[PDB]
Amino acid sequence: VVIPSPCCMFFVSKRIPENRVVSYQLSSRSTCLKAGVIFTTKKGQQSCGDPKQEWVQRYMKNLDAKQKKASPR
Repeated sequence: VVIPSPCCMFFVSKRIPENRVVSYQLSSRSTCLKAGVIFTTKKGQQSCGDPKQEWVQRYMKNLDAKQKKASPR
C-alpha cells in the first residue's frame, strides 16, 4: 500500500472518530497546506489530519499495524 501526497485547503476542525475513518494519505510538500496527513471517512470524505494531534498519530499506529494483521472485516 503506497500513497503519493494528496493536498487539501483546510485542516480538520478537530480529530475524527476511528469508527468513521478508514485510512489516511500522507502528503509532503512546501506548496500545500504545510506538512500534515489526510484522513478519509467511510462515507467517502477526506479531511486533512494534523500530525501534531494525537489522533492522526494514534491512528497511523493502528493503521501501520495492518502489516502483520490481515482482517478484511
